[PDB]
Amino acid sequence: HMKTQVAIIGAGPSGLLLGQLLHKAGIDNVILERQTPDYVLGRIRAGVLEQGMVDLLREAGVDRRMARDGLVHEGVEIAFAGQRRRIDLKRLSGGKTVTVYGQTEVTRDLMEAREACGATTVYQAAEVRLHDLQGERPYVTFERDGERLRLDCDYIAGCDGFHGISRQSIPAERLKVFERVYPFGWLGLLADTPPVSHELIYANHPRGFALCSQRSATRSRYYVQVPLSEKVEDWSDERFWTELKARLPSEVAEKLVTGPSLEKSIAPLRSFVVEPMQHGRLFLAGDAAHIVPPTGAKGLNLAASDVSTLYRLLLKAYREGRGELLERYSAICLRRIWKAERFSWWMTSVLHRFPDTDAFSQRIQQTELEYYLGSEAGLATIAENFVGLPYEE
Amino acid sequence: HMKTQVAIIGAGPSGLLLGQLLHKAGIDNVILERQTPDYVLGRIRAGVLEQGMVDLLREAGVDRRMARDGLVHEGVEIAFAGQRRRIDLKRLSGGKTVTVYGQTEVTRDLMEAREACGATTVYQAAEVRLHDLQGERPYVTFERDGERLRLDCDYIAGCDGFHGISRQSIPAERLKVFERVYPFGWLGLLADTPPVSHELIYANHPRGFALCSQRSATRSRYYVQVPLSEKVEDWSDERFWTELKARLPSEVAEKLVTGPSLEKSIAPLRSFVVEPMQHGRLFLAGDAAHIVPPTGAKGLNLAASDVSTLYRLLLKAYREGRGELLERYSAICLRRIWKAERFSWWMTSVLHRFPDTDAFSQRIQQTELEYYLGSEAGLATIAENFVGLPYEE
Ligand SMILES: Cc1cc2nc3c(=O)[nH]c(=O)nc-3n(C[C@H](O)[C@H](O)[C@H](O)COP(=O)(O)OP(=O)(O)OC[C@H]3O[C@@H](n4cnc5c(N)ncnc54)[C@H](O)[C@@H]3O)c2cc1C
Ligand SMILES: Cc1cc2nc3c(=O)[nH]c(=O)nc-3n(C[C@H](O)[C@H](O)[C@H](O)COP(=O)(O)OP(=O)(O)OC[C@H]3O[C@@H](n4cnc5c(N)ncnc54)[C@H](O)[C@@H]3O)c2cc1C
Ligand SMILES: [Br-]
Ligand SMILES: [Br-]
Ligand SMILES: [Br-]
Ligand SMILES: [Br-]
Repeated sequence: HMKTQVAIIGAGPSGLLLGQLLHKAGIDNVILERQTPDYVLGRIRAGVLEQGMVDLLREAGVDRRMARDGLVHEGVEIAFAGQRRRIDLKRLSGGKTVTVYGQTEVTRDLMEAREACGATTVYQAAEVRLHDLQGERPYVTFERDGERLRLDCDYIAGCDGFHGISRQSIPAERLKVFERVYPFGWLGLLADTPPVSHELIYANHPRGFALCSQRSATRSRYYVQVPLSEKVEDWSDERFWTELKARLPSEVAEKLVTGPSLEKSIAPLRSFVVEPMQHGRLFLAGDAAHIVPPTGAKGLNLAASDVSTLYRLLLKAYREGRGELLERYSAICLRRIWKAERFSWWMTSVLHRFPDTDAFSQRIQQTELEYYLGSEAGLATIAENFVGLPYEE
Repeated sequence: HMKTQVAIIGAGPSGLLLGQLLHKAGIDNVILERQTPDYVLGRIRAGVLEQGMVDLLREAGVDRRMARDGLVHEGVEIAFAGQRRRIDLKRLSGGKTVTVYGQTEVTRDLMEAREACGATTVYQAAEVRLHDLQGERPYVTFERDGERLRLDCDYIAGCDGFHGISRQSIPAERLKVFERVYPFGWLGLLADTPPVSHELIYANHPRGFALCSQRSATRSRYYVQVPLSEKVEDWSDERFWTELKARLPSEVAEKLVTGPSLEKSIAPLRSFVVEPMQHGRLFLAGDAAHIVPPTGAKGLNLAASDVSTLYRLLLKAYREGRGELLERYSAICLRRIWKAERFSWWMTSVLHRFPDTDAFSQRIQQTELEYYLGSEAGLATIAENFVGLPYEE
């Protein structure tokens, strides 16, 4: 059998960041990933990092490229009802910012650091199964070139995202699920074009939501809301750019640099929370435990807060012999998760066009934007949520 | 024919306050009321006045009794999820308060002042009809002891509440209606008992909403949410008090002084806005134009802001010959109306038990309370809304 201290299922950002923090702390860990390295690196996903995530990447020793290439944002724009309003995040949050740096780059940075350090990752780990979670000697089985291997461990971190095995390794009756599926998705287009703005632009347009985001001075990420029936094959680059422009202020659409896509995909929008987030020696983190609609840019940032919490409780278990504190993992994480889920639901509700909206709902949506963007107190609630609420001790 | 400057339909608080402000300004006005004086005075309704309304009553010359008998509140309590949280309105609003003084007392105070001044009110004015609204010589017809009379005027103020004739005197195609009907009502009980708290208590309880309010040191007003099917005849005083106690913190229920009811009634909850709020020489004010669910305590307070605006535009029309400014009435009023409607909808949404709520909605409701009551910025948004946003110039 292989033997480690912490088995990690998934080499996405949750599992890589947990693994790097544990490795540097001298806690033995093994990542098992079903896909190949290139497959994982193909996923586009996050653009917007909270300071908590930036700081955890620095703590993991992986922040050199982010420090050169990351973009610090002090504000964000909401466009609605023919108005353009800047939220001064840095003023209204009491001096906090967010950092733009692609999830593909964070993942690459972690993968290069894990390889450099000589820590253990098994890619193409097929048919992962989890065993004996309520014992002192849990273990993982998997297949590698069709040979069945066993990994003995003390603890398992389920970092295997929404359709991982880890959440399905807990008896359903021990969990409560809280879910909302939104009646639209985001059509996303990544292009090697200069961004149309130095800051993000969220647009609530009568034709539907649009977002102007970015990865660098030379790479942009745009989205438009589409119905759930839509197929990415029916959206040429040309059709995408024409619809995006239709949804933006004419002075923004006029200056937009267009170009052929590097990636196009439709992402469903979902809110999902499980409670609790652990079972015996198994702890769930990131998308294995919870999903947010991307309007709030919180999923990778909540994976970061889960991993930080699990990392600090594991430090207590191994360095101080205080393994009983791991009982608190779910309660700590879920306080932060629910407030980020609330903010993500609010952003989704106020910025999108919903089918079968009545006249009162339309006016309430517009009034929500008018009040929140016209009040110092309202603007402060958006800013503190956008930069992220503090990590709990 | 009778002849006046401003015909006022309705001797509720909107029409009485407008009439008293105009009378004192030397603008001739006549109130036509379908009901008798005692009928109007029988309605219990509002407890909570914004400073804007307190100040308009002082401006109308009617504030002596309110000044002796009104109670100034600096805070309010929200009870939810076994927690009790005080909102410090005075701190968080930058020093504003609200005043508790019953609508029956405001109405009585205005009626006594109008009688003392010898201004014109016709009670039991039957079959009010409005004529020639797009001319220079609009008029009103009505019946008094079965005789049909005519009142000539320059302008008509429709202050005749939700089922008045005035909103039905405008062609439907000239109006847009924004409505929401909530799937519950408030069972209210007024009693000559000392209030259980010096401040209001809003309770979100698993059995449903409850509110502890007051009229004086010796008179209290309590509410519980009931389904729309409920009949006031099935709710004895005893049944009311038992359910109210079931919905309150045990330390509050233990100290509650109960007693026989002075009034019990079930009020439906509705959000309603018409746009615009005028047609030719006809201006709608208060419940004739808009309704809010009482969770926000805004209906009488928005009648006050409509009347203030109409009064100031009428001063410009008569004193300065600037009648064209009356064109702005609806736009001014509707900015304030929509933000109060938004806050009333929010309070209603976060404090009540809704039928057929799913698990995500229940957790989002609880998280909304946790976030808003645990953030300085969140608490500031509740406080500034509860005291009322500023009246527009
Ligand atoms: C359009 C979009 C935009 C977003 N923007 C942002 C943003 O700006 N900010 C933000 O904070 N978040 C954002 N997110 C959210 C963020 O990308 C996710 O929350 C993040 O990918 C979660 O990381 P994770 O490591 O928990 O899960 P994943 O990234 O899903 O990684 C899980 C890994 O587990 C592996 N795995 C699965 N099952 C098994 C198995 N049985 N055995 C072994 N391995 C397995 C998978 O192959 C995968 O590599 C966005 C997402 C989308 C789709
Ligand atoms: C349970 C409850 C609690 C509330 N609490 C508060 C609170 O704390 N704070 C707050 O701000 N508001 C509160 N309100 C709202 C407030 O009571 C109303 O907004 C207020 O009554 C509106 O005054 P109004 O003069 O516009 O209309 P009304 O009070 O309805 O007066 C209209 C008048 O017009 C007359 N009329 C009707 N039709 C005709 C006709 N055809 N011809 C002639 N006369 C006619 C009626 O008989 C009536 O006297 C509450 C209401 C309820 C039900
Ligand atoms: Br990316
Ligand atoms: Br997200
Ligand atoms: Br009253
Ligand atoms: Br009200």
